Amino acid sequence: MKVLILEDVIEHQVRLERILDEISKESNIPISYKTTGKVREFEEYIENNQLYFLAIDIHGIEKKGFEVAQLIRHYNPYAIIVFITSRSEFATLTYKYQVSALDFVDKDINDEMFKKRIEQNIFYTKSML
Amino acid sequence: MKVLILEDVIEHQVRLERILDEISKESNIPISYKTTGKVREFEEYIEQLYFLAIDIHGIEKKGFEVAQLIRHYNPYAIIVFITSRSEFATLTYKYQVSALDFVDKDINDEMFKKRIEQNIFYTKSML
Repeated sequence: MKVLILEDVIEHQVRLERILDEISKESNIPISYKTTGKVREFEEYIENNQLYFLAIDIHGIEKKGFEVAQLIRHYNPYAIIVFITSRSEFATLTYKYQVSALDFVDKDINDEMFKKRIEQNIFYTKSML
Repeated sequence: MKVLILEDVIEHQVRLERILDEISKESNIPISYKTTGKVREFEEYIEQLYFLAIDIHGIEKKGFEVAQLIRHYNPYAIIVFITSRSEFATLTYKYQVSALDFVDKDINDEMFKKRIEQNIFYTKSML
């Protein structure tokens, strides 16, 4: 498959990339990802699908991932959005921005369930193909 | 655009109902719909829209596993939850269901009516 990631924090964007390599190899299914913390570069991958891992509080701007999530939802209606953030209280807010948020996963949690809740977000996708 | 409603409660399945007609008229939009209180015949309608309740008939978390069914047969679809269960809002993510909204039903008819327009106008924009 192929994954698009929006994380401007390296520590937080390298934690994920390790999880994805574990899962792909543990599950024996390929995975390719692109990663950035540059919004306009991210949109270059939509300007000219399918699984999207988005952070929210980006570059001093909280609720930025929400904004880009709308943008993605515009270009691809049936795209998959997964929210990853340290901002707990945004679990409610995903509805406001009218995004079909498959998942909203907190990052301030133990490494073990962390890797698990991602497999779900991928078992979902393979099934959807 | 057709609408599918899943509410077991009469005084609540008509609150939303009349709103649909208003909007349908107020914004001049054709809105067709069929509503039921039982899950079993809801499946017939499948196997645009969904307004599933959750704590359906004495058993909570039911509307969740129904939307999960809709999602399998209809991945394309738009799903809206409407409950008094204001603590299930964080749950929707768990049931692998990409819902559009989650409406705490126990709100005033002013704000309540508003909230439904978003979903309808969303669909309107999505077609």
